[PDB]
Amino acid sequence: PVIRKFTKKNVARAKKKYTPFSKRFKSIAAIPD
DNA sequence: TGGTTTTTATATGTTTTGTTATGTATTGTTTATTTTCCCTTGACTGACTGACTGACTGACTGACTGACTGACTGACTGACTGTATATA
Repeated sequence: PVIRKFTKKNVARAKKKYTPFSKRFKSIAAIPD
């Protein structure tokens, strides 16, 4: 029923992440080398 | 435990509105010069109206005039009173 007011389909979205490394150890002691 | 949905970050697209610099044309600024009729300056012109010359008829003193009024005085008529006259 809805209509998008303007289309982007030839987009090529890149599979790249927004979570930095700062948020996959969660502590100073929690980090490997 | 385990699969699914909802929101968000990044990335891009869309549209409206407002900012700044500029080159060309119009018009203003200053200064010098000539013409136009409005506004001062003034004698001429025409009616005006103050002092001087005429004048005109009502007011108070000159009392006047003349009839009338007021005191005096004699004339006269009525009331008072004596001389007189008559009778017992």
